[PDB]
Amino acid sequence: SEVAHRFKDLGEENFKALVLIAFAQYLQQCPFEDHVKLVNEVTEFAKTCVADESAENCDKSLHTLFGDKLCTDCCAKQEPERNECFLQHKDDNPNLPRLVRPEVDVMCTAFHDNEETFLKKYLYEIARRHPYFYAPELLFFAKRYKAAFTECCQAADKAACLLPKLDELRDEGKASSAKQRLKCASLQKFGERAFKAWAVAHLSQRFPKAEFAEVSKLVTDLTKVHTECCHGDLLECADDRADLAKYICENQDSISSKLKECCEKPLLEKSHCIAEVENDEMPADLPSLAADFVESKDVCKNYAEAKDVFLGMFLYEYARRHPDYSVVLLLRLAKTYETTLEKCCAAADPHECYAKVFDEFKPLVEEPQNLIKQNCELFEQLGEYKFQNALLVRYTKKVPQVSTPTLVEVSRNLGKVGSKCCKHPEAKRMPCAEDYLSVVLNQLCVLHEKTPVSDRVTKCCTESLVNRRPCFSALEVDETYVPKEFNAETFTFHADICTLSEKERQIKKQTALVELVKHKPKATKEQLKAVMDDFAAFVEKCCKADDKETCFAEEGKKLV
Ligand SMILES: N[C@@H](Cc1cc(I)c(Oc2cc(I)c(O)c(I)c2)c(I)c1)C(=O)O
Ligand SMILES: N[C@@H](Cc1cc(I)c(Oc2cc(I)c(O)c(I)c2)c(I)c1)C(=O)O
Ligand SMILES: N[C@@H](Cc1cc(I)c(Oc2cc(I)c(O)c(I)c2)c(I)c1)C(=O)O
Ligand SMILES: N[C@@H](Cc1cc(I)c(Oc2cc(I)c(O)c(I)c2)c(I)c1)C(=O)O
Repeated sequence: SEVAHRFKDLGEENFKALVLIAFAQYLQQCPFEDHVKLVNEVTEFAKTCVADESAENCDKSLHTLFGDKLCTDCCAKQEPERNECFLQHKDDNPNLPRLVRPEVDVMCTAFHDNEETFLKKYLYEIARRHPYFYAPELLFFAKRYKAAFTECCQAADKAACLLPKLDELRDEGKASSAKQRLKCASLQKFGERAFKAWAVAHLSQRFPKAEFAEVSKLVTDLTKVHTECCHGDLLECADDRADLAKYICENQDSISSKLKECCEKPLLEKSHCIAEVENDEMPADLPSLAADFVESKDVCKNYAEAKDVFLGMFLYEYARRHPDYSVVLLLRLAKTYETTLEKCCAAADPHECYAKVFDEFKPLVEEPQNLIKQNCELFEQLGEYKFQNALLVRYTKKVPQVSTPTLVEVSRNLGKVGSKCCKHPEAKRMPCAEDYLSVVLNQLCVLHEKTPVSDRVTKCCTESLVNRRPCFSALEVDETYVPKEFNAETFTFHADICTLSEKERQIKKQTALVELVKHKPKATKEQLKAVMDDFAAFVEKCCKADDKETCFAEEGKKLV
């Protein structure tokens, strides 16, 4: 019995949580209460199978079981065409209501009145809004979330206790989700082989001391865990993750020095820890790379004889000695190495042909460096806000067809690269920046894929996972784009507009800025400022009240 197998390994609590998430991620619109039930029904059924492994229907597969329940066009199908359906219907941008937070005390009263339905609510909302969220990590969040309510709903200043914590959690959660989406997207759109090279590059950087054989073992298990969470097999994913978590800590020595701290803590805490671990120190006298990959005579022999291993070795070797290189950069290098061998080994004298292969990397290594240098200079200069506006303008000219909410969204996060990476030494900027940009550009890709409107986005997004950043960067202003006419509907007054926070204000102002650029593509940084200002002055004036609605309306109609 598979149900019981999992129930036994994860325990009832985690099992009930994981199953809830599984349902919330498959049916994002359904009411909270409805899901809960299904869980209860399913959780009980497992218990019986735990009792009688031979009980009725305990021989079923988790997908069949869960699917059937969910069905009480997708349902009218059968396994596995039926499950592929639910996956295929996950909405990365559901039309769900805003999930704002009530009044501190209002929540607490609920956190107390009924504590289990409270957390189930948490796991429920997050899961439905992020159908790809990493189940395990979400449990970790669930705890940290409950903690806050247990240490803040009982103290002097609570809204000054809780809130600050609730902030940091939504941010970490958003980063987590964005991170897992890249992983699922990597797998689904480019295959596991693409994901494996990627993970190989990442672990070789975090574990330079580790042996290639060890890193491979980790990547294989790691590939299995993510395929599962990405494909809905949450229960098995949580199970398999814990095994790996346990494995890593046991062989901790032959892997990384930084795992020591991680291993002492509880399951969830130590898994999150490993997931966040910093690069171990890099071994000293390491044999030059050229020796085995350029100078050797067996280069072509090994390529033919075992390309997959040989190339994996190349990635592993290069990555481990270059923590100063973004993983996508290394992947390009690996790709270049292969192309060069693909041609060279057919050539007359292979040794001469692939002899200067390191030469061809130089260009590929400098490109990311200069760019990172440039925007960090620009950042020290403009600051987060003014920086995002620079990007916002830049990217709206590249892909005008893309809707405003998304352009503002993506540009904002592209702007956070600066505050999140430039406060680092050269040696640690590229991996920070370029690998962070991969996450943000993937948000664009997945959000744009639900209703494509720009071939330029689609081409860059689908052509290669590794060239995305170069692809977007290289993009010139879309000239075929026809200016969006003026539509006052965008700025229709709304009471809330005058009583906005600094964050909310900037988003309105940035929305305005995109709408402006979309309307006058050929504007100047200067003439854009002018317009933004007059408008800013207008809104500020009209907010200084009297009859607000009239000023905005009266004076607005005048501007329009
Ligand atoms: N920028 C990437 C780099 C990165 C990728 C992987 I693959 C990885 O290995 C794990 C192991 C476990 I256990 C997890 O639960 C997770 I998530 C990732 C680690 I460490 C770092 C990221 O941080 O995603
Ligand atoms: N004033 C600078 C020009 C400059 C403007 C921007 I806006 C910028 O920021 C990005 C960030 C990303 I991410 C891209 O993909 C791209 I293209 C540009 C950078 I770096 C440089 C000079 O003259 O030196
Ligand atoms: N219709 C929206 C409300 C809304 C009104 C205005 I007027 C507006 O325009 C600006 C322009 C600048 I420049 C600012 O600094 C600010 I604040 C607002 C925007 I964007 C949105 C709703 O229904 O929610
Ligand atoms: N009189 C013109 C219409 C027009 C109205 C406005 I108000 C305006 O100014 C802004 C400012 C911001 I900020 C925006 O995001 C946008 I869109 C337009 C511009 I330029 C032109 C005609 O019909 O010929």
